[PDB]
Amino acid sequence: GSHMGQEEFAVEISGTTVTITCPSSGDDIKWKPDPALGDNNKYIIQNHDSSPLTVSCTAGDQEHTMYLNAKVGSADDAKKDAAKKDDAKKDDAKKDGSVAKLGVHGLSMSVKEVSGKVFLQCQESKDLNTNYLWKKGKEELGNMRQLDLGAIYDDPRGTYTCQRDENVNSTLHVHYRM
Repeated sequence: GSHMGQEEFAVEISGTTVTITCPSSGDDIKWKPDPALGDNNKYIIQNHDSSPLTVSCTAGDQEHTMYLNAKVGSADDAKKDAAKKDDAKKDDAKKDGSVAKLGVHGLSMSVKEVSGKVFLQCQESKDLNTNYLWKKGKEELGNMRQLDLGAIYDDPRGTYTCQRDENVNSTLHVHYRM
């Protein structure tokens, strides 16, 4: 009943600004994808762009991830309707953030889009057999060249965890709709 948002991350869209909650804990959460729009135990999105992204959360000894693909403006709200804020697209040029080519500054994970499918990536520690670590809330591990646990039309329908361990901690949820 009283869950708010939608899931562990519980997202709340408000006009041209949407906020996200960090279920990792709530003491000292550290965002990555974009710290500019990352609050304590929360993620204040503003002037966002209609597109996807892999958001990772780190609260002390907890890790939570969730794919974020949507547009800001007209979606949901809490208690407001009439308001005139946020300039209609002012200064932006172009932004990406995480787009592979890692191996120098920490790590980053995201989902790929292939022939009517949707794959994913992960962080590897060694180089021999351990290729892309994926542990589903209901399924343990199963190394694979490319993370494929769902389809584009037939979504994964299940949240998985990706990390450089046999018992990954970063749980990346799944939820996309164009």
